[PDB]
Amino acid sequence: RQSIINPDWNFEKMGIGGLDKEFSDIFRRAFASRVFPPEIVEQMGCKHVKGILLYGPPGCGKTLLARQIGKMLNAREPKVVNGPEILNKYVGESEANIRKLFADAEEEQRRLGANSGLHIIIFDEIDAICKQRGSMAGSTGVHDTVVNQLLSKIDGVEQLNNILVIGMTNRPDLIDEALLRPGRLEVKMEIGLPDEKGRLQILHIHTARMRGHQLLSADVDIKELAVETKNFSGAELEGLVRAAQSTAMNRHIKASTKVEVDMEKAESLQVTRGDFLASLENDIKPAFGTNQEDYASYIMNGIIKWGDPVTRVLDDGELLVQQTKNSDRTPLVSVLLEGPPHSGKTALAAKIAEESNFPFIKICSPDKMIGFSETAKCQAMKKIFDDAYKSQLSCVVVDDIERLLDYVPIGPRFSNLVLQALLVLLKKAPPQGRKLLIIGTTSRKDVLQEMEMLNAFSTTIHVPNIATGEQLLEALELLGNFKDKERTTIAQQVKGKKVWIGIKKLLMLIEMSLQMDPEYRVRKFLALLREEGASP
Amino acid sequence: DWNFEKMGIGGLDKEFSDIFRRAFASRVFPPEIVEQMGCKHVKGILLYGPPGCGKTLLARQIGKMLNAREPKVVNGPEILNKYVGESEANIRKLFADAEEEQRRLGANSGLHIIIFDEIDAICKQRGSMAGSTGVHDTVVNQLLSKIDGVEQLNNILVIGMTNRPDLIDEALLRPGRLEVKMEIGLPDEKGRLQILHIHTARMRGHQLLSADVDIKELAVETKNFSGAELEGLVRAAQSTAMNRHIKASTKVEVDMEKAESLQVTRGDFLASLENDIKPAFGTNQEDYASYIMNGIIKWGDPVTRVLDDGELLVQQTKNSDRTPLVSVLLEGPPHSGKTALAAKIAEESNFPFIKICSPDKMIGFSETAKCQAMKKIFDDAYKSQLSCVVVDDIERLLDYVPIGPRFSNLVLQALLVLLKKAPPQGR
Ligand SMILES: Nc1ncnc2c1ncn2[C@@H]1O[C@H](COP(=O)(O)OP(=O)(O)OP(=O)(O)O)[C@@H](O)[C@H]1O
Ligand SMILES: Nc1ncnc2c1ncn2[C@@H]1O[C@H](COP(=O)(O)OP(=O)(O)OP(=O)(O)O)[C@@H](O)[C@H]1O
Ligand SMILES: Nc1ncnc2c1ncn2[C@@H]1O[C@H](COP(=O)(O)OP(=O)(O)O)[C@@H](O)[C@H]1O
Ligand SMILES: Nc1ncnc2c1ncn2[C@@H]1O[C@H](COP(=O)(O)OP(=O)(O)O)[C@@H](O)[C@H]1O
Repeated sequence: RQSIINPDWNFEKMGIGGLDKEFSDIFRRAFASRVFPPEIVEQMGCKHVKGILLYGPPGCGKTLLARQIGKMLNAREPKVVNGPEILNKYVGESEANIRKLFADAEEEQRRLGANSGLHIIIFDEIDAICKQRGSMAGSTGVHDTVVNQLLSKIDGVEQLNNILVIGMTNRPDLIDEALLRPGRLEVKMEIGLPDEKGRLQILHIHTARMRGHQLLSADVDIKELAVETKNFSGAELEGLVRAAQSTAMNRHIKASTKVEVDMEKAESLQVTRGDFLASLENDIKPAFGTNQEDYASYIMNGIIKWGDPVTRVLDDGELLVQQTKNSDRTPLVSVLLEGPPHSGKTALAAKIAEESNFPFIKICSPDKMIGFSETAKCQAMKKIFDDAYKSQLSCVVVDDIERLLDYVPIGPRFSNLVLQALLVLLKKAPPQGRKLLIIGTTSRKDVLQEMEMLNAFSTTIHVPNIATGEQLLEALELLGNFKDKERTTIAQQVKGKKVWIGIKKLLMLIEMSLQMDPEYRVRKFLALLREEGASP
Repeated sequence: DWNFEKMGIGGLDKEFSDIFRRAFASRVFPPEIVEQMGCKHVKGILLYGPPGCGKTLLARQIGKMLNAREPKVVNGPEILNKYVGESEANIRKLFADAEEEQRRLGANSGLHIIIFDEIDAICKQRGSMAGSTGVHDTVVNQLLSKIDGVEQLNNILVIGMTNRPDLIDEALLRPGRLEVKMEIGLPDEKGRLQILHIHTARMRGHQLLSADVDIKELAVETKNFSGAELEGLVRAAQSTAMNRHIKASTKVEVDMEKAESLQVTRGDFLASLENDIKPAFGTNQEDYASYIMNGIIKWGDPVTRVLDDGELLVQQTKNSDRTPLVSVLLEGPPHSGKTALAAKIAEESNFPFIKICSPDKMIGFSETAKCQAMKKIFDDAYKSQLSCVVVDDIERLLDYVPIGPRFSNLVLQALLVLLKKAPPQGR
């Protein structure tokens, strides 16, 4: 008759946010049978469920759940096994340990029967103990014995209906098949990364005890914090809050002359939104996706509009991203950029990518696998593409294809594994209701034409060079160098002919020119420009 | 009674300030504001950086600074046994006292410290290393569960140190377990002055040092010189000086008469610099002697032109932004002298760090070895404000016997991608 739930409980009291569906689901397939009047359940001819598995990315609050589910229940305090703590040197004692503590339920069932209080067991990181049978061909084989002991103990000739087991892990692909099946560990559950609304919920939950004592300036607002915080885990948000508190407090302390803390400014303690922002940009750094630093490294000297082609390219990219965002017949898209060397394809790609405002971005550049072998490169590609599938919309910019695969003209000689890997990957649609964009760059179109790759890409874009005196003058004006008189003579000796050069080249030459004396700089520069004389 | 000058670690002010701010702040501010707050205290610190910056000294002194029980030390993989289920027992024994103190007092417990020298030795990425016995993965799991398990702790602080900050498993470096991670790098001129001041304090106290020696010259003349190496130098020169007085070849003898007055002069320091100490991230005079054999003679105009062009490029790299990387190629017919000249240019660039990579020290190697050596040299070069690296006879480094032709591609790819890699922003 006694209720299995504590008379005083609340879903807001436990303090978990953003996992409402998950909490609702388990209860539905778990506690639904233990609260209803027993009579129908006895007429029901049913056995309560035994076993639940929680698997997902690290530090995602997986454990918090176990703690507050143990606390919620109106039953005995559960038993916990902090990983592989049930190993003994003597022969036959691991099995005795694992069998012990599994028999209080047996005793109470054989005593009362059908009226015993629920028992609860916890097996943190089950993966240490339970592993593939026939694997781990090391010595003493104790693990293969213990797994069989467990299997039998939880389900066998003997029946038990008052025990609930819970296990958390980080590698759900290593557990024994049998264990994870009906009757044994059942209703497999997966904890995923949060959305922005979940981030807001977590931030509000963690920022409730400070607003309740007039400790926070009205300047700070949470919507921004939820916006900038991208690819963040609850632990990361808590750490950010802690760092903000620490830096705010530090202002009142004095060091290098022993420890001093004023008790006057103390009473006027306040935290600043700007302080939060500074801490966010300085110390905390997520480990899932890309960060502003990557873009700041790729697009070094920014972007300048020396002509209409750049605007045209940007417009085309905007149209592509909009289509992929809103289109539904075509869950996949791909665009190939082309241009002669030293045109700046990398920077334009990076910029269009950044402008998408997508959740999951990533940049796979050749200079992150120096000296590797073909297999390592393939596995890296596999992992990078694998991560994207677990989101809703994303864009990956593969750069320098003609390097990922090597096309030394001699021969020719080009690895073959990488090529096929890519040619396949670029036609594998993701799981249902998800969207991806694959932006590639190159500098040798004809070779790609020969390799029958040019028909896999959906479309193409062309990036030209600077090929007009007016454009060169505009670029020089924008940069702000060799101006005034200098500019006066340069325009004099250039407009009466045509030019052909890439922006990078121009930058290095301008630099070199300035490094000479101020009595002959223009001469130097103009002289150099002639040396680089060519045309299509 | 503690002060920052007493410790004697000079030149790491910013790092110490940040560590104090991030790890000893909530324990100093009055516990009333902490009660009204929910600032759960941090429980992880990691240190990494090239050898010779004394990561250990830091730890030793910071441990001393505390006033709540001496620390517990683990020396490398000390906690290991052959009986099953024993290393984990040793691991668990570490936290018993803290657990008991927390249970008995709760919020009125003192601080417990744990130090893990060469953490990498035992802690490593899971799922990769061949744990034939399996102790490594088991220990990793045990630590991960104990540090942050269902039960919560608030009075422990772990400091780890390692020169290889990649083999550490990612699961341990999330904000929950280990938050503050710091790099310790080479020192600057001011740091060198600070260190030299410290190491040579008692000596000044007892008038054992001649005024003939100056400290500013010592600081300037020594560049990219690891601090430890500064201490080493001081000690070596001192030893030389004090030996001068002893006169004994076969039968040991001490000339007390000459020992009445003892002082150290510049000459000892100069000799020690020339002969005794040899920096690693510094520059060495041997290579220049081994490459420019018969010197340089001006037999015609072209040489001056070439030298002038070289220094122009040097200037550009030293005094420009927007172009942190510049590369120049020299070529000519064979047996012409297109090797030494590059070394002369490098010696004239006056950069703190210079290095020459040749096929001479790789003969008989295989491809992977050649790629690894190149990567290592450039990785080491990446750690300084300025640098100058020479590659001699790219041809042989790739192998190109004309028949076929026949050459290795892996090396070519490597060198190619390499030449277009930005230095760590700022150098
Ligand atoms: N409008 C612009 N478009 C492109 N790049 C620009 C522009 N304005 C300035 N830049 C600078 O020019 C350079 C663009 O070329 P980048 O350095 O990315 O090499 P790349 O030519 O793409 O490389 P690769 O040789 O691998 O093809 C970057 O420094 C970028 O900051
Ligand atoms: N003015 C000079 N220019 C060049 N070399 C000089 C000059 N004066 C003397 N030498 C000597 O000439 C030799 C240069 O030989 P070096 O190894 O450069 O020839 P190389 O054929 O370019 O080399 P490698 O076969 O490695 O390419 C050295 O002994 C150097 O000291
Ligand atoms: N929904 C959530 N509500 C509150 N805190 C959360 C939530 N999700 C994650 N966290 C934070 O994550 C941390 C718990 O991580 P945990 O799940 O124990 O890591 P692991 O799964 O590796 O054991 C806590 O500090 C907590 O503040
Ligand atoms: N800032 C410093 N000031 C003075 N001496 C220093 C400083 N940093 C390091 N040292 C010296 O360098 C050496 C470092 O030794 P150790 O700590 O064992 O090195 P590591 O931990 O890097 O192997 C010691 O002689 C130490 O006194």
